[PDB]
Amino acid sequence: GSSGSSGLELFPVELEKDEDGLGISIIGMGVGADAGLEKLGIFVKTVTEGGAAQRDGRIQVNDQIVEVDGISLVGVTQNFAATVLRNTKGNVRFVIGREKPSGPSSG
Repeated sequence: GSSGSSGLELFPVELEKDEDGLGISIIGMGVGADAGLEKLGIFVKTVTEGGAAQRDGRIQVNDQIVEVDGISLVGVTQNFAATVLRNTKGNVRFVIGREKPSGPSSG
């Protein structure tokens, strides 16, 4: 049983580009950095007040775009992610990763 524990809520989120594309910000972070085995994590720095991602409500700030329109934004430098978000078109499928629960909770 080698090391490994990946339990994140990966769900596809459709977004329709607007006069100003999506209208969301991303941040370049280093997830699980193991010297050189680090996996850059593209997170949502913020969401434009009244943007495509905002209006939607689905995508939130601090979110993690694991994938986009199928493109993987894992272990990739912001640049890459930036490029993707720049490649995106009208409709874009953002697969955010939310922390799943673990145990029975009341209300």
